[PDB]
Amino acid sequence: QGMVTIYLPGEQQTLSVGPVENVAQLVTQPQLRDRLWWPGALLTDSAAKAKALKDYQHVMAQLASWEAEADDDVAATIKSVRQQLLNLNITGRLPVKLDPDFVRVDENSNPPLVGDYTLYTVQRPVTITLLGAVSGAGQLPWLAGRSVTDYLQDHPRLAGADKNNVMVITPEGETVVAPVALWNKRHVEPPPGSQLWLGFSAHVLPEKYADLNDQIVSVLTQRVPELEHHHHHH
Repeated sequence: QGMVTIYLPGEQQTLSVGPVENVAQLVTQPQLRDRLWWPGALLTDSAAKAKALKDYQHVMAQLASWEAEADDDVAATIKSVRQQLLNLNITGRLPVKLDPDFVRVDENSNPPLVGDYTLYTVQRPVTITLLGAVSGAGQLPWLAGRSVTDYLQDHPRLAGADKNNVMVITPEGETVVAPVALWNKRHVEPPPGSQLWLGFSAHVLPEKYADLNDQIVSVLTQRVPELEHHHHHH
């Protein structure tokens, strides 16, 4: 059965839960259920971390190789994206839905827990994170009612940016496509703590790096930006 080490927000105190048989049992434990901000909670284990690290290093290596081969304007955009991604702390993340209030359909929607796990937690943020081929990347104040296109009014796009869409990645790791052109306009308001990823245009991406947007998104769905708490590294 599963043993879970829980890091409370700030990562300076832990709780221990287990043995637990499955996710539903974990999130309903009396010391957790009504205490944690579940959407931002991040469950992981050694295997998920190892895979995420491999995937991340692959993304960074592709970005470097492409940078060397690209036009100079595109290369400068790639360099910026690379720098935004350089200091991710890779934890991996299991794709389980933690919220106690979710309606679970199908037996497999309550995953068994076997072995050791780590649960990282955060409080609901008051910012969102903007990343990618966009100027002024970083944390932005979250504002009630503001759409993705509203946020982008103050963030010019960089050479080689996707002209059509932003990816919204919620704190749970779910992704929503957010149109940002006139022709495909669709109003989308990202919730507190989301990441907004603006990727590379299909036109600029060479075929050998075709999967690169999806690979980056997959990296981002496995991280919770606030966790980056570190003292002696960036």
